[PDB]
Amino acid sequence: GTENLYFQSNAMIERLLEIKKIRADRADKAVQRQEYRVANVAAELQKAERSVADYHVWRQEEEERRFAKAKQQTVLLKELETLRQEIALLREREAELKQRVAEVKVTLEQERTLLKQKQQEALQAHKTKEKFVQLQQQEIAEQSRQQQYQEELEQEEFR
Repeated sequence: GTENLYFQSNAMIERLLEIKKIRADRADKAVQRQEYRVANVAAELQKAERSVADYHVWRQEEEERRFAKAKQQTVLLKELETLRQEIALLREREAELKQRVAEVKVTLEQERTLLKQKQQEALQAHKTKEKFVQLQQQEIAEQSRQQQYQEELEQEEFR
């Protein structure tokens, strides 16, 4: 009947601790999911690089074929310019492909940066959980120390 405040103290603490454990798990899971996002973007990067590498080879060839046709045929002006536009389009497509790689690389350093923040939060969530684990052990130590002292006095009610 008070100190029955230790029954409350300990329940408030257990519940707080449970909340902090829950926040720590959530923090860990946020990391795991973030590791997935990183791996996923890296895979996309890998594909994007493969695409430019491949395209680049055709683009060079396709461009040389068109310069050759234009040189080795005294072709008329608008065909000469249709060939120059084809080249432009071929090059724009490569530019788009190189742009995608750049964009994905930025995305990847951004995901890695977020992973880093998530890890920082997970670490803090864990430091906080442990802190509440200690508070709990202390609260139980006090309650325990209290309960013993009473008992040592109760012995003076018998022998």
